[PDB]
Amino acid sequence: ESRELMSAADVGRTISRIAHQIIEKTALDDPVGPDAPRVVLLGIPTRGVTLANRLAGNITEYSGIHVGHGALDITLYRDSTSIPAGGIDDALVILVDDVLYSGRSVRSALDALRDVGRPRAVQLAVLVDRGHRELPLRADYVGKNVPTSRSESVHVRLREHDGRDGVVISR
Amino acid sequence: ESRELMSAADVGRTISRIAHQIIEKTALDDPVGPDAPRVVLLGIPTRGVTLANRLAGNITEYSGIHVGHGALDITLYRDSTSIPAGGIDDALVILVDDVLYSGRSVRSALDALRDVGRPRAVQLAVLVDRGHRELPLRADYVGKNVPTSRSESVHVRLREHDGRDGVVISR
Amino acid sequence: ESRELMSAADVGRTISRIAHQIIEKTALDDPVGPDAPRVVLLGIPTRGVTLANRLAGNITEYSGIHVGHGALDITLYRDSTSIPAGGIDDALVILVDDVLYSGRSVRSALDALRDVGRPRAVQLAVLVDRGHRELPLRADYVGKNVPTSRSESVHVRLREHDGRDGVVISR
Amino acid sequence: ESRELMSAADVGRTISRIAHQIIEKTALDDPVGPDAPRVVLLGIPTRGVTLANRLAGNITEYSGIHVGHGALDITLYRDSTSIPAGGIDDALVILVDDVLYSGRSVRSALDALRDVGRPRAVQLAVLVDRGHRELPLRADYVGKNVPTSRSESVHVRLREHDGRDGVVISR
Amino acid sequence: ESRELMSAADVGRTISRIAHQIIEKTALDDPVGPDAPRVVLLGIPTRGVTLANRLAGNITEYSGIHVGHGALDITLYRDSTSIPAGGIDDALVILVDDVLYSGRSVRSALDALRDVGRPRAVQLAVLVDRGHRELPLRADYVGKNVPTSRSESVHVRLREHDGRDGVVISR
Amino acid sequence: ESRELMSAADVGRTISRIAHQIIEKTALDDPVGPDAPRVVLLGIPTRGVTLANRLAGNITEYSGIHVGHGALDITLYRDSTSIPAGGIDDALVILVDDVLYSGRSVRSALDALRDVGRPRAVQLAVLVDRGHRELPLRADYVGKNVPTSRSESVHVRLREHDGRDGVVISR
Ligand SMILES: O=c1[nH]cc(F)c(=O)[nH]1
Ligand SMILES: O=c1[nH]cc(F)c(=O)[nH]1
Ligand SMILES: O=c1[nH]cc(F)c(=O)[nH]1
Repeated sequence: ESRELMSAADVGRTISRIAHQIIEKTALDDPVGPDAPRVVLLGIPTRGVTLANRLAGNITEYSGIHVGHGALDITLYRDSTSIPAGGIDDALVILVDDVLYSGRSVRSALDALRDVGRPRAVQLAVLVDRGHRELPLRADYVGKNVPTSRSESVHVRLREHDGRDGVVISR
Repeated sequence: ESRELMSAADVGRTISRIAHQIIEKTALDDPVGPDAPRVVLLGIPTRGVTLANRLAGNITEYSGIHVGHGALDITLYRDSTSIPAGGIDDALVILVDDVLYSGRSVRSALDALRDVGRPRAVQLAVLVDRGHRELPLRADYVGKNVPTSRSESVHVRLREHDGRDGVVISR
Repeated sequence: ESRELMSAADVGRTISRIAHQIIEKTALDDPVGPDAPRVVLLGIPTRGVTLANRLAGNITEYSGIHVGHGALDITLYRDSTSIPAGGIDDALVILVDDVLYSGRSVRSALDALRDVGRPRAVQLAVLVDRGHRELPLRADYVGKNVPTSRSESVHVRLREHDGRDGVVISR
Repeated sequence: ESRELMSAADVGRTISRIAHQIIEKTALDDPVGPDAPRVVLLGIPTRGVTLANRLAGNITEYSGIHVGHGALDITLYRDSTSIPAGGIDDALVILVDDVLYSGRSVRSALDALRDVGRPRAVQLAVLVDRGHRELPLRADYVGKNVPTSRSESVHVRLREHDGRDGVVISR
Repeated sequence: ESRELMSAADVGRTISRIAHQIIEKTALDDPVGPDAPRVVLLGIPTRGVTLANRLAGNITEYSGIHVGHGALDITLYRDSTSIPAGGIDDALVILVDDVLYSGRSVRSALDALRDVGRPRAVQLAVLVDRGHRELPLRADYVGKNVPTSRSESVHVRLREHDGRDGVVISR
Repeated sequence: ESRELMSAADVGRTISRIAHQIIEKTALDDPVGPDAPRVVLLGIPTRGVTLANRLAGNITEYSGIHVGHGALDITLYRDSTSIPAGGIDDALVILVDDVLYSGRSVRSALDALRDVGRPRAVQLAVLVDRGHRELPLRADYVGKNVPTSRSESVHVRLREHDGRDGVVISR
């Protein structure tokens, strides 16, 4: 059994709001001072990459600033990577995924990240937080908090990846 | 120069509340069973270890449950560990520290923790969150959120370690 | 399904009786002379440790004597150890577990013990003997002899560990 | 001061009774089945070997079944081995010694035994238990329980080994 | 022969005095800082470790301060080590032994200690100074100065080790 | 700024007293022997060497005995050496320095010494002890104990090294 949690319009509005939170919180709009570092969005393959790419698109549309974005493979970090020109050294890296659950993927991403470089800081953006974290990891940007039973599943859908925008829950 | 954020009485009341939050959230009080894992408090040296010991004491006094507690040395995980007998495999491990700052100490603790065993989940408790995180790490239990400038310093004082309970800020 | 072998009151009366047997059999309350060894309780994780801790407490209450007690990790002795101050050399060590079955856990304890020191003697106390030994090992103190089939399971519950006292058998 | 605890006739009656206990308890004359494994008697050198050999003779005389028997050297297991064809894997091994005292020799046999194979279970048979065990080890078959002071000695004599059957105590 | 230098009551009163000297001299009661460093007691195996543990208990009882305490093996430093979590860097380490003689054991401890970390300072506490030093090493805390000949031996007894507290001299 | 702690006459009187203490304590003028080892003074470069040399002269003047004396370089022993004919094996070695402070130089000397030979024993003589030791090292001969703040400096002057005898303190 399945049900719609977010419509295509819902996801659009939320992704847009997330993009503006990012702009607000990083001030990427400003002349990048000493204490205001360049932003890089790295998505967790593969739908996380889709989300990071769209966020990058939105931010460019709203601010005129082109933020670097890529992908961070975590296959070899569980108990192809693509980094923008300029790397991540002393940058603000925003890890991006579609769903935050136990948090174990994000920890893998943190591990993977240090084989790449040394960011000034790392943030996390997700479309959905479905709870039941198993590590003290939290998203800095959350599209929607979706309370779930352990037996339920949350399914994020993005146009470029799955054919439609939407979020569905099933049991 | 210097000023008091928490009195000894403040620290006492706050620690007692955290202990009850832990009891509430883990339900260590009711008969264990399949769905309630044993809880282990691991402190980050040294005041985190002090705080962990006090929390364990408080928890036993309020619930009658003896929680395992120890210390997690993180020296070889930056830039001797003490785990209660029976280990931490499939336990709910709560990392304990006095101050949450950048979060890098907590990350080191997670790394050290992974060379020790495989917990069911890991939570984090701190007396003070002074902001300025550089990782997407957040405490599940927080004594007090203390806004600070980077130039300021937070000094937690615990009786078993410093002769008195209290939290002071300096510049 | 499930059935009760011992009520909480049962467990209390029995643990108290065991405590007094130990005191009687070791004469630990008498003025320790040259030829009368100090008693050390080492529990096998985890409920054996709970049981060892409670017994030590009981012994102090009934005799005023504080016996050293700790835990003996046997994980690397099958397929962190905690030894009280003064160690176990020339001591009378009482291994404590909740259930005696095949006896292999106890034999592992004997192996683990031999990497710790050389006691004068080793005894064994258990809450329940459910039979079916596969080694010539027997307990010196037994809470209750419970005949069981190979298909049954024995579940000991102790207050400090599980919130309640009791022993149940299931099939 | 010397004194006789058991006459030759005593030893004879007692060894014969043990043989029948073994036959009864292992049902070795019945068809070897899942819960009825082949029996192997291994004596501890050297008089234990004599006793194991006698028991095998008696068992054959009473049941017509020839049980495998040999010796288990424990020299390299303290603080020449001879195994019957078919080994001891999944067998019921009965360790045999003349006197059970501290229990340390038997523990050595247990250690020595696992460098030989994996028995289904291990039992222990001794002619005399003189008490004062220093380990939680007990014999499954005991010829005679002989109370002794720490200063007394128990001496087993078997004909094939010493020239007579008998048991003597000295101080 | 043998003779008593200190009674159990003597040892208790003296150990208590040492504990207060340590508290006074380190100002352990005051907040850990530059002029009051964190204290760690490291005992020399084996009775030195027990004594360190006893001192820690006393200090806790008198001051409420829980001092780290452990053991420093000096086997590999002549002609099992246990360090509390957080190590000894910039700590005040107090080496503890039962008897100071030639001073060679203490020097080995000093060597072993720098393979562990870099303390702010190192002090020494002993129950007995038996004279005859062969190095310019002296204890900062001394229980009793006992004049002895080269042919005499001093035997310290601690309850957790020997059942009683006491100091005897023999020839 | 500065003030005089010891006049040239003071230093002369003190150095003379130290020489006689050495003679008294080592009995170097007596017919040597098994339990009376030859004395060797080794100074720490450079003013310590001057003091050792002056002491040797005094001892010779007062006793007629010529003690071997030299220098012990400690440059390679932190964080030209000259050893008298006959070496230091089984000798009584007296390390000599002008000022004893933290004691870290003296420990280096003990380390430097083990690369030279094996003395029967090692003593230490200094003109001034200004306190603030960071190790359990003490001088066996002390010219003068000078209480000082950590912010002060102690300056020893010897004629052969600096043109005059004296001790001055500055802040
Ligand atoms: O049902 C799903 N399968 C795989 C996915 F990645 C997802 O989001 N949802
Ligand atoms: O007196 C004895 N000597 C040797 C033995 F093996 C024994 O059992 N008794
Ligand atoms: O300035 C100084 N030079 C050399 C010294 F030995 C001293 O004490 N002070």
